[PDB]
Amino acid sequence: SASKAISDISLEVDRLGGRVSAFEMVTKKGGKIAEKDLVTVIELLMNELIKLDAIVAEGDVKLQRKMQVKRVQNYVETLDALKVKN
Ligand SMILES: [Cl-]
Repeated sequence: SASKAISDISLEVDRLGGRVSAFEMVTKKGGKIAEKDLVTVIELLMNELIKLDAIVAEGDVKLQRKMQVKRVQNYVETLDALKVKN
């Protein structure tokens, strides 16, 4: 069930996105993020990217898969930018 299996990865991406948001706030408020934590989250996101680089769908479901892929790419992009700065 494509649509379902993606909405599932989507739930994990929601949670990982929350961690990204937490890292951003810490940084915004003058705090420091452990490099170890940045790598942990980036790598959990890459695992979701791998899971989504294998879900076959058609029609609007294919669009949902690409949207989740875009979400992950954006978060990794945000995390890479933070790592430079942490
Ligand atoms: Cl697809």
